[PDB]
Amino acid sequence: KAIHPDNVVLENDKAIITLKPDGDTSLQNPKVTVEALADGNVKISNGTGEFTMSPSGEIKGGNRGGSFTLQPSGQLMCNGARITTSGRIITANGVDMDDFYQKYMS
Amino acid sequence: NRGGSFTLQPSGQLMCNGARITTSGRIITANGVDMDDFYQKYMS
Repeated sequence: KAIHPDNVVLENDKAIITLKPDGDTSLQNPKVTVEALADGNVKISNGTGEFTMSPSGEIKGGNRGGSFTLQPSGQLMCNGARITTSGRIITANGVDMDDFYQKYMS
Repeated sequence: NRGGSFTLQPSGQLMCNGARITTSGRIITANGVDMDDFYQKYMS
């Protein structure tokens, strides 16, 4: 059988575990992949979707029709709607809940 | 997120930088305003 020139590969019929000298490690199979790269990258992935974390501290969910994204600045996001660090719920239509409340009660 | 948090507490209360979504779906914004409460004052 062939041998990889430089890689400690622990392998089964269709399940593979690969560790490379440069930090990167990866679990693979014909429909899933869980790789942890050297540069703080986590990219847990699947055919139906994926979840990843960037070195910049980002957290995202590849809903493929949605996104549970969290930006480095702490601004929660979901399909455009934002929740600022201060808890202001800025809906995708631009309406701020406190602003709309202020016009009421006038 | 180091500048944010997609936190989910054991009691099922979704949270994001203080803003909460209760188990019953009440969107309690960080400023304390409840969407249903603000809606009730409107339409009066």
